[PDB]
Amino acid sequence: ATTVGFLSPVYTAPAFATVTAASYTISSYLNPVTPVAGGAAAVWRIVITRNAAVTASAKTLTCQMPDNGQGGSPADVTADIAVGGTTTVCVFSIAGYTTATPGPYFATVNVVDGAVTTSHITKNFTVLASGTTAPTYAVTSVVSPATPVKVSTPVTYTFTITRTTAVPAGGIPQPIICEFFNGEGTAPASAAAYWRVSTTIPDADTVVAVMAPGETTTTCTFTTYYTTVSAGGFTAKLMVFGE
Amino acid sequence: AFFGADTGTAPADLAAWLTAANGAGGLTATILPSSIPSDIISFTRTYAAAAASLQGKLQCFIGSTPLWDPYYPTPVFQVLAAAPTYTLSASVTPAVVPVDTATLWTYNIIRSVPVPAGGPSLPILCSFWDGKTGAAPTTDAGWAALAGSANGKGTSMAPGSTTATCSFTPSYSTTGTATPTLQLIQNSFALDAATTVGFLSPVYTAPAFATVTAASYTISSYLNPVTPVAGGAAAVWRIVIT
Amino acid sequence: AAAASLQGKLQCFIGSTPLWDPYYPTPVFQVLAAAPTYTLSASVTPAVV
Ligand SMILES: *[C@@H]1O[C@H](CO)[C@@H](O)[C@H](O)[C@H]1NC(C)=O
Ligand SMILES: [Ca+2]
Repeated sequence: ATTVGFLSPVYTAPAFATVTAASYTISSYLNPVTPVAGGAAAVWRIVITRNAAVTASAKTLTCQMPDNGQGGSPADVTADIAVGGTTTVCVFSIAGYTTATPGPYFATVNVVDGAVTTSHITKNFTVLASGTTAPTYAVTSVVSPATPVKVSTPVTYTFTITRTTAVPAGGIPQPIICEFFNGEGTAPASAAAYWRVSTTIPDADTVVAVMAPGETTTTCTFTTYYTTVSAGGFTAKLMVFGE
Repeated sequence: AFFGADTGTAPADLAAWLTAANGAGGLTATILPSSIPSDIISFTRTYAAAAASLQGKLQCFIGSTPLWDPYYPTPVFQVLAAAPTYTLSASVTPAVVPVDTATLWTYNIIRSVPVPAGGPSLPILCSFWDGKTGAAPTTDAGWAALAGSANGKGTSMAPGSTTATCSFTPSYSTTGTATPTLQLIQNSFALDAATTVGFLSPVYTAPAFATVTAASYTISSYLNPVTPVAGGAAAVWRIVIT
Repeated sequence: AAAASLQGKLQCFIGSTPLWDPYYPTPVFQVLAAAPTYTLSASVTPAVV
């Protein structure tokens, strides 16, 4: 109460500060790289990363998908970005794929936060005709040190993943994630429960790989140690999640 | 004569342009002997519409000879519903300077509406008064009279970009506080001083000021005979002050 | 007063028991003729953020 200001005029700098806008980085992919005409439903996943972080709120972004690349417009998607987070995801579920238009096909996705519209032009993709099978995947395993091993002995697993049909050459990558369960832990549940929570994505249990536009084969490599003795067991299990 | 997007339609016949120019809508220009340019021609057109850009056409006859084959299309221009708003901001990198020293006074300008994308740039003359010198101009005529003679300067809005940057270097002479002011006036080639009208009815003054500090001196002594004798030579102390 | 730096004396007691033997001298202070002013300059290294 009793303190007295040293300077009567409140100071203002001889210059200013320019607080610019925050840009946006949009990247999108379709989970089935080669969807069938009515064989299943395709769910486009559209990730968006902000320029900077948030301050005591959860940013609401809106995703417009006016064009399918073949004629159609489903409802928009509302997404939220955490208080400290910078990235968020929109999901667009459509199943009515037709091979009427010759192809190759592409889409455009608009993202708005403060009424500023930022468009993203999707890469090309292809759709099979009705009645044909969806190209599945196959996985084989090779262990480097080979059985029998001991406790705390280095053990390397290599999972070779192939697709029955090559990824379309028009250009779209497939982000796959190998999640490997050692056979030592608490025996996790079915694959729906295999998606555990990881701190850093290139860790000893989760690995992220990318299937290139023109390829059909890849591999994911783990190198782990073992802790307890077991005669006749320790079956290494694996799953792939496309994200 | 001329027709810019104002009333009716263009005279789709060349002789129609001829009879329009020969009447009241025409105007005469004189080119004197041994001279390249013509005198300034001025038309006035009222707009009751709004919205996007427009493109007019001129036609010009010398002894019924038509310059330019169909017409001369004028540059892209746009009519607006509301007057565009100019905002300003100011900076000094040498915030405190001594007397007789250069100081960098920078301004950034933001326009409400963008410069027409298909049209030309927007040239504007900025007139800057440091605040320590004379009483400065008060009217727009005086503001536009501040030409490039170390006091005014012409900058340009890029077509489609709503930003401007301008700079001046006032070197104050007297100590204390000097607050500058700045005025923006469209710097076209037909920029008149009698009928100039500024964009900023309140002449923007930088909220801060410039501080001028007294000039210090350095002083160094030396004397000619480093071992003087008593009564034989007079000591000469040469003192130098910078 | 005016001119050079000055000093004061502060002496305390508890039931006639004296704190500090002669006194406790105060820190050096100077009395001014007029209120001094402060000249301030400001800067930003990332002028655009
Ligand atoms: C996607 O499809 C269009 C239509 O034929 C094609 O012209 C274009 O080159 C493709 N996109 C690529 C691979 O750049
Ligand atoms: Ca994990």
